[PDB]
Amino acid sequence: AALDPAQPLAEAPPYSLFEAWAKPVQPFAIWPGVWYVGTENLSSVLLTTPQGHILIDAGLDASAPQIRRNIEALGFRMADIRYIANSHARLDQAGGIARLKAWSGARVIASHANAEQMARGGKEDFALGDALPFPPVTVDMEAQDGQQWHLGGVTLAAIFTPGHLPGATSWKVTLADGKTLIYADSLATPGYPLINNRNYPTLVEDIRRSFARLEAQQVDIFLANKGERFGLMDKMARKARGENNAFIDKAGLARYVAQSRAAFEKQLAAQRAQP
Repeated sequence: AALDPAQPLAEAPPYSLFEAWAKPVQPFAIWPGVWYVGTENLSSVLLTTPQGHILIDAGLDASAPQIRRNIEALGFRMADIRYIANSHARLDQAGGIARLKAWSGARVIASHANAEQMARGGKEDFALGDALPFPPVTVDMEAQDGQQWHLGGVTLAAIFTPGHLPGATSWKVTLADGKTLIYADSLATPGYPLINNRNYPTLVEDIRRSFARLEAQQVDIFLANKGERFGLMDKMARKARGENNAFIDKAGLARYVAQSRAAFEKQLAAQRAQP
């Protein structure tokens, strides 16, 4: 939407921060049928199935060739990716979707608000304005909360978790083996003007509802859009060394919400107390 000229914007993080987070890592398996093909801190998760694959998120546009190489290094084909699902429509997660869509022929799945922002190539961000644009994408299938997709025994379900952005979306995956997985979107509000933000007036009520939404979900494997939030690098090394169940963490999601809640309320409390 058009931004209110009376509403101050947050300062975007420097692109150098995303570049550091985009440092490549060797792709690896989180669990049978579940592959990590992202970077050190920008998550991208491939779900493989006998009827095609699902990719969650795509990193920076500059990372697109590396993600394709990671997918190919594991032995899979871009042409077999049927869906690309997006958590939130900023360059850190959607920057490479345009190129990965072109390379795969997949259909992109995203919430309406993420679809609108992706069509704008990241511009008119309620918090960042036009600070960090990326290649525009036309979402093929707009997701609504609770909607489900089925592919070769895998179920992909949208869990709306607004706050980081109005369209921020978490994803619940049910594998054919019965194991469950949540890919949690960010709950962070770095540099955000939180209180009565004219570009996003329901922000704090939304993010508090997103806490409870994720807290009401119980799964086996906790993943997030940012590696640091679920111990990606530590778990990756442990599993390579022999810890098959390194990413099994039934309390992981609840722990993430508790941490995110405490961090958010601490920031909001400081802004509320501003003289």
